[PDB]
Amino acid sequence: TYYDLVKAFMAEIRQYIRELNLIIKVFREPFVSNSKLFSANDVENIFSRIVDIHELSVKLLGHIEDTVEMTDEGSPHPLVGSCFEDLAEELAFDPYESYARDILRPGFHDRFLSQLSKPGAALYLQSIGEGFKEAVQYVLPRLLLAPVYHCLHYFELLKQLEEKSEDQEDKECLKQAITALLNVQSGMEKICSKSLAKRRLSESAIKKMNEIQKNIDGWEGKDIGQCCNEFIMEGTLTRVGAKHERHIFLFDGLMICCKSNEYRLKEKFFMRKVQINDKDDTNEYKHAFEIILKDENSVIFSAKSAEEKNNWMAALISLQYRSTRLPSADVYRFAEPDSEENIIFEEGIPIIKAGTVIKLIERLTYHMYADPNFVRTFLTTYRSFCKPQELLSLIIERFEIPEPRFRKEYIQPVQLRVLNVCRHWVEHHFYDFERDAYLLQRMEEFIGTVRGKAMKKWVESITKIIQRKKSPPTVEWHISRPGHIETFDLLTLHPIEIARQLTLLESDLYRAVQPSELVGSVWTKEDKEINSPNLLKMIRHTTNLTLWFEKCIVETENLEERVAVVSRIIEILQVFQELNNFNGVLEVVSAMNSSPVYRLDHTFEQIPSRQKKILEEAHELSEDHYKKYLAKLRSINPPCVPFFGIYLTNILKTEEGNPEVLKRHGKELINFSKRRKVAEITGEIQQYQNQPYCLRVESDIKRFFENLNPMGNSMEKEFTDYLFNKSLEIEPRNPKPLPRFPKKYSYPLKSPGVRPSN
Repeated sequence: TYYDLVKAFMAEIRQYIRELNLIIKVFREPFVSNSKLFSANDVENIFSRIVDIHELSVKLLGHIEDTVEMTDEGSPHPLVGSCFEDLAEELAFDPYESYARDILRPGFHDRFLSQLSKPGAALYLQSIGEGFKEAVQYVLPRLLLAPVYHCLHYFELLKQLEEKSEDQEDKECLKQAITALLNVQSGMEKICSKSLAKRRLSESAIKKMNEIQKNIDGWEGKDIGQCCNEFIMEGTLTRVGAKHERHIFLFDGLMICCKSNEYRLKEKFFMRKVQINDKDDTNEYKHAFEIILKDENSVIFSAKSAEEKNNWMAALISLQYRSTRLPSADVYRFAEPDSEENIIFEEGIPIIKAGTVIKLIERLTYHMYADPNFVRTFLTTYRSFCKPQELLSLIIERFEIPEPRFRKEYIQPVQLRVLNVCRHWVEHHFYDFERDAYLLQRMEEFIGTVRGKAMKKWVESITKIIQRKKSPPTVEWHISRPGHIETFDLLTLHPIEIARQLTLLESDLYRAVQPSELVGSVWTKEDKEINSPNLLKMIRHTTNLTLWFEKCIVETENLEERVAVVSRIIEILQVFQELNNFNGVLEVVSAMNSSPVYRLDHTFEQIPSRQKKILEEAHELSEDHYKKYLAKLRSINPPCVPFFGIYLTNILKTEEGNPEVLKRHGKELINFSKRRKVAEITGEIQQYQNQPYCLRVESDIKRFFENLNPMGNSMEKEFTDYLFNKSLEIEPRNPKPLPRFPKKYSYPLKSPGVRPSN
């Protein structure tokens, strides 16, 4: 897919960038350092545009990285067409043609060697360190081809992306990049097709391991796979002293010397020892080198040509040496450095515990890294410590960065994060803008203030989201037919539909609670009916249902029917679990663990095993202080109805368990951290209020559960006592025999099941 190619490309350019670094910092720096031995041109004649190419590459990868991270679920794949088009339009790839021209010129290597053999050069290279002179002479010329391979692949990469793009605007950018690169491509094409160049490029261009050992007779020691990880070379060489030219397989861990008959093992050498170069000798051996093994006798090989010898030394020498800001004045910024008076972290990204709105927003738009999780949490819970209008102002103040240069690794990324926050805000929290027309205006004015010629094209995606913001399963039925309200009851309705409608009811109830009903533990004070009317309406429904389940069970005097009643309820619990309705889960669990229902041993006795496990699995969610429930909530994907109680206890305790004021030097400072902690819980609550249920509403069934009133006109205690005395009546204590009661229901008690029709 387009995305696979991009992932593959990112890994490739990262390895490549590392190779460019090696070339620049390790091989080139020593020539640059010895001004007396090498002039600017000498360096130029060997390394060409290597530095520009490195800069272009880091720039390319950087843009592609931001693009990917800023790619929301709204796109079929990150759109990198523009990353390439912006660069191609500025003729940024021209350095590659010049580079290829310098490196693939016919006389390159000869001139390269003369530079290594002129007075004092060889000695200077040796003084750099062990292996440098050998690496420079036999390995560097190969590495110097990397930019050519890399750029040639670009031409093919762009074509494939163009063909696979799932976005018309992205496709267009790619077509344009391809076009803008035609000159560079035909230019490099002419350079690379010439015979010598073509040979050079071809030169440096575990099923195999087992396939190779299987074709070698008289094997010794362990398998190739038991000491090698890759296959490097396969050629022919002559061992000075041996009778027949040996065929050789070179692995990172083994140089295997065979005799062709297909082959017979002759020498099995372990790669972990020195390799020395040898000058030609009248001894008929030319293009030779010496291999030195541990406590073993040296062996000398000879290749067919100097080109062959070069390929072997390149690989062999590489194997031997394989191991080898200033922001503004603070009086114009967020420049204040981190301290204990700024941010505190929780004891790869650092988790924040507390901090100033300034430092908080700084980390929300941090230059070092992107924090998509911190951005998701902040935009869900910030309204408790910052007002929407103040947030936009702080964001704008964060964007408009004043210069004191290196501000491409600070100004470019910070402005990026700021805009990704704006996108997330408008995308997942548009209610802030529907509620304040001026807030939207300031946002549209700010978006239209973006300067970057390239940034505008990227920011158009944000504008599109703004303009935008301006089939569910069949209703299941059982014994009761649609419209027959009178007949509605726990066993008459379909168990699946009961759980479905209770979930819709319970979801709406949950989504209606405002943070102004929670903040300040307001639902616990004397004016709770006034300040938290939605919260109480939700809790009262939960209570109402827990009680209705108990009443249904306990008032079903006949044991057979009661077992049937307890069974549907467990079934309803199962669908609640499927629908991720935790309020509804704890609703049933609570009824099951109530005093009147808990002790009905005769009832639970006849309840199937699978159902007992579903219930037990449910009860375990509460254990250890909801440890499992808290875990499961995190692990699921909405919609869902969380259990509200835990949030209530956490807000109340956070407010009552932490001071309202911190004292310092006799002065009274307001503990804001405490208020921030409340806002995070509030924020979490609001996040779960977004996603709606893909379920069809059944108005009549909904009205049935909305009008349930188990308690009637009785007070709590009078009713609770009635349930318990009913439990004792239907299942008296031990020594008292279990009486029989007449049937209550005149319809079949067989459940239609929990699996939907089709």
